[PDB]
Amino acid sequence: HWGYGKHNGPEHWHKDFPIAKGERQSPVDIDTHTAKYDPSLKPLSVSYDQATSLRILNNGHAFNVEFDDSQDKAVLKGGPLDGTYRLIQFHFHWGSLDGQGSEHTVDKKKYAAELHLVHWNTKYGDFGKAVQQPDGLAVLGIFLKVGSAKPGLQKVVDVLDSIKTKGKSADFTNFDPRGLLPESLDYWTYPGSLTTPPLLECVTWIVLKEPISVSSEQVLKFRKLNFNGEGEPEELMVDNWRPAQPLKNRQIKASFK
Ligand SMILES: NS(=O)(=O)c1ccc(NCc2ccc(B(O)O)cc2)cc1
Ligand SMILES: NS(=O)(=O)c1ccc(NCc2ccc(B(O)O)cc2)cc1
Ligand SMILES: [Zn+2]
Repeated sequence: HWGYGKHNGPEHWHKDFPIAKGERQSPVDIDTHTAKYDPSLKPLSVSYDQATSLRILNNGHAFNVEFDDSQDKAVLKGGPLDGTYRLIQFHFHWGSLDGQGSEHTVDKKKYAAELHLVHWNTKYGDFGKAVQQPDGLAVLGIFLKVGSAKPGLQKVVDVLDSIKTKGKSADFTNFDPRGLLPESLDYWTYPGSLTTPPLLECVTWIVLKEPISVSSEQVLKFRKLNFNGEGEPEELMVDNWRPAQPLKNRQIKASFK
């Protein structure tokens, strides 16, 4: 019953998921002036050439584009990481208006949306085991601003009318997630959590500095999705973001000067 309404939204989550008030929760605000350049950080290595997308699912919170994670087909390495992390799914968080929607913020600025490419450390064997570990996941976060269309997003936008309501899924083969990346792979990183219940503290966050641009029309189509199931009262899927959480005993690291 958690969600994003007044009665079940982020300020309520702690009642069922007490780690919501934990020591390494996400998202956070990234203060660009107080992030520390870390010369030990390596370039990201994003290897998505053999990615195999399978399906797109409206899960009642967002939509997930799911991948075949039974082999190292689409992996993230390098950066702050000391293992190989398989891509399992990506999804977005977005607003009702262009002035909100991102989870992370930058000098307190919200973006219109945020893309999360979710990867799990292969040494743990499955995603469910990985989320139990302090280094189980690596989530690659990418901000979306509204301006020119993102060509590589359009295939996603166009299928959304077929997964309008909670529990719908559709085929989604042969999608190339490389078309969602910005040019630069400069990033910030810090230890954090899942941003939805169960809010587990298992994520090495890697947030790219350079946003991608999407069109107003693309993000308008995100906002036509529904949180509800078919045959239930229509609740638009908008404002499915958790606000910034206390930084606590963390300093964010920058890959760039
Ligand atoms: N956030 S949580 O602690 O898991 C939680 C919060 C609320 C509830 N139940 C009450 C509730 C559930 C859903 C909605 B709604 O607008 O769709 C409103 C009220 C159940 C669990
Ligand atoms: N928004 S986010 O921090 O990227 C993010 C939030 C939640 C999730 N996964 C949610 C979740 C957690 C555990 C299991 B399981 O199989 O035990 C399945 C799904 C994945 C990413
Ligand atoms: Zn997310």
